[PDB]
Amino acid sequence: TIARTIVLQESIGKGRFGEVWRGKWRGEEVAVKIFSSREERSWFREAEIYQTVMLRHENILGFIAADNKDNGTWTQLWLVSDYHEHGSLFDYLNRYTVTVEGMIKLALSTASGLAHLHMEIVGTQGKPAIAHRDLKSKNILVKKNGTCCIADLGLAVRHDSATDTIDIAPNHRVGTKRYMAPEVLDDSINMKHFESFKRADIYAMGLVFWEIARRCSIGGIHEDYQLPYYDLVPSDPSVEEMRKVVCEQKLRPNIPNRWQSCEALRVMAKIMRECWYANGAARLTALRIKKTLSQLSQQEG
Ligand SMILES: Cc1cccc(-c2nn3c(c2-c2ccc(F)cc2)CCC3)n1
Repeated sequence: TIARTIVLQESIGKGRFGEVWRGKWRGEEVAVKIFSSREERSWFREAEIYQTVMLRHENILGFIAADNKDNGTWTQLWLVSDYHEHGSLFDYLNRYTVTVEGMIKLALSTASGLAHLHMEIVGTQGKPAIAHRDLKSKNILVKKNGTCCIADLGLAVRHDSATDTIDIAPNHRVGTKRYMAPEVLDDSINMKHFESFKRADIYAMGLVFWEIARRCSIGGIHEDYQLPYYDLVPSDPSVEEMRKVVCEQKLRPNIPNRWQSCEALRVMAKIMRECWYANGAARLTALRIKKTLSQLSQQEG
């Protein structure tokens, strides 16, 4: 009933694990991720994540439905969600410079979304803790109200606190190399301990916060948009190239010293550093980050 009544209007998507389209359903705009029939396991798994869990949160992409929109010629697997005109945080930071307020809004909402993911809720109608495993600016969408919501949950892992096991994901491809955490790059991560996954998400979130801050325009001064490590790796960096920069040279994105001439940028800078430790146990928790960002939020207004 759902997919059959949706009319596709334009391609507003990427191309790595399926394709996105802007659509029209009963007069409203909606986003649709179409997977081919062969790409069926990534489709189910992503649908499984958005569904099997109590993942309703304003900072997580509003999932609408999964529909085996079957064609007698070639089926076609649809994933439907809320549509966001602004597009990715990545697109956003490339087009606009942000205010101190706009920056806190972006960073805080991203942190709450991950915090909501990472947060377990044991019991009757609970919610298992979940790790993203592919957080980056292109997987975060900015809403019309200046806030963000996390997207692309196709590679997430869910934690079964009961048996302490991890509900692995069915697919043939890990995450984005550029954002891979230190442990992941040198392949020293204990992929059997859930906490490790959450720790990897924080590091990546730290890189995203850098991307936002860099675009915070104050007194007309700001840097142009850049992806983390733009000054150290080529485009589409290989694992080997990222490991040498991050693990052997122990390098992280550069932090302008000017970011201390502002209370907010000072806090952000502090958070970034604390997400970039090579020792995952030392990194901040998403919840913690939300709290300090929340406090800094109340002070600014
Ligand atoms: C679950 C689901 C359903 C439909 C699309 C998507 C979806 N997955 N991804 C993006 C969107 C997206 C969402 C809204 C929009 F306006 C444009 C793109 C961007 C990067 C990965 N995810």
